[PDB]
Amino acid sequence: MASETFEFQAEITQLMSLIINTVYSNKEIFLRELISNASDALDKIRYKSLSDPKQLETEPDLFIRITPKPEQKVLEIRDSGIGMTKAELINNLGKSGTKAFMEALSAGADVSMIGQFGVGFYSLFLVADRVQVISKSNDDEQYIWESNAGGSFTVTLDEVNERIGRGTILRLFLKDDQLEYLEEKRIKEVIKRHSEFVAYPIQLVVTKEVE
Amino acid sequence: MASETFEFQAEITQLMSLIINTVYSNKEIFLRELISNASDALDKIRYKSLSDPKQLETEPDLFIRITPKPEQKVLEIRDSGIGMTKAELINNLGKSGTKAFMEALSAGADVSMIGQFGVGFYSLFLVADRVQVISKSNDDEQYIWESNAGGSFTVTLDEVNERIGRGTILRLFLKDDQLEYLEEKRIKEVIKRHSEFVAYPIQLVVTKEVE
Ligand SMILES: O=C1NCC/C=C/CCC[C@@H](C(=O)NCc2ccccc2)C(=O)Cc2c(Cl)c(O)cc(O)c21
Ligand SMILES: O=C1NCC/C=C/CCC[C@@H](C(=O)NCc2ccccc2)C(=O)Cc2c(Cl)c(O)cc(O)c21
Repeated sequence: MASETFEFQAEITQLMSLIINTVYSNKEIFLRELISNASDALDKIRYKSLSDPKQLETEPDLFIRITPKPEQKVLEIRDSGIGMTKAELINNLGKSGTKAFMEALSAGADVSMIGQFGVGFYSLFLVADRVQVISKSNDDEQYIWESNAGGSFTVTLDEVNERIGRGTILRLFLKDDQLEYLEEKRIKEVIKRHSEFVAYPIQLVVTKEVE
Repeated sequence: MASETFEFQAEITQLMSLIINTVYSNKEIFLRELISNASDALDKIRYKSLSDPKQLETEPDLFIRITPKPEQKVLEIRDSGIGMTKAELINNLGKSGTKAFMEALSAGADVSMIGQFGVGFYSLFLVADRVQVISKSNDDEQYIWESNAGGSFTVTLDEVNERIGRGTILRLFLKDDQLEYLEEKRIKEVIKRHSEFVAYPIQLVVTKEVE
């Protein structure tokens, strides 16, 4: 099952290198950005369902779900939002609040403004050196978008991951010095601090040994 | 991706109908049987690794993991044991401690003896009317074995489930009147009662809303 490869627009590669290498000390804000994007995608599928309730049937429950996978150094953020088709994955993450945000950064803006420029997605490279976006839109098959902060990304039909009824999984491959965010206490703390007003249940998946 | 279909040996179909329809009141013993089978598979991969440690590299951690999926009425029991190939799935579950166990039942034996006759796997039909066995052996690709208590089962190359490094997932589709076993308290209780001496960590995956 072959993967297709695509090149990032110049201003994206720049931003991503301008973030994976940063020594900025408030790295935890990535989670607010991802939760926000999730909330948005949920809003869209819900708004859409107003004039077509059948859209919900692929996944009746509207939720945000966070799943640490410590043994893999992975953190997953899932939502049952509207999702993205193959074309949307290729196009959407391929533009500029970018150049303008980079300019604000140069002038001393705090990285946390990133979401204001509509490019908060890339805040994930604060804690991760690699990401897979797994997405299922009602209008397409499930696909995997993958990037390692480099200049190119891949898109591949998904034949290896669990079936999403509908929506998106952000699978973050955390940096060796950020395993921090695999911990339940740490995670809940970050959520309480920046995501107080979310209209959708935020679920935490925790694995505990029975003793 | 086509599924292959196979017919059960006569004495298996019988046993399975002789269990899905039973009014036996101590249904919880299914979990002990499945945990035991898991422990066995872990023993085997560990014993095997004695003369070939590389066998462990597909999944270094040896564990039993229980994951309720309430919204799907599903309970999953996973282990990182030795797993089963396509041929093993077709053959292994296709024989008789069977006929002998059925005879013991007719005479008044308790269903809990089932494991003594080497057919404890089928105790799952006490709480489930459908099961998928998802398995990954180091020697084959990942496959799905599926049965609905009928006379035939299917085997299909797995292109829809999460990747198992190595081992087996029993995915139980619980009966409407047995959702019971999706609850953390209920589950831990059953484990403590019948699986005190398990050499491997038994993990429980619990999903909780952040509030
Ligand atoms: O699935 C998602 N969005 C719903 C469809 C609407 C998209 C509108 C524009 C925002 C969207 C986006 O930036 N997509 C481009 C993109 C494509 C591939 C990878 C990353 C980003 C977008 O936010 C994609 C997205 C992200 Cl980044 C997320 O963390 C969670 C999500 O549910 C989604
Ligand atoms: O993967 C498993 N076993 C390791 C390989 C050794 C098998 C030895 C014989 C027991 C085995 C078995 O009954 N297999 C036949 C079978 C084939 C297909 C579906 C169900 C059962 C067997 O117990 C398969 C098995 C079950 Cl049922 C389970 O609940 C958990 C498991 O890890 C395994």
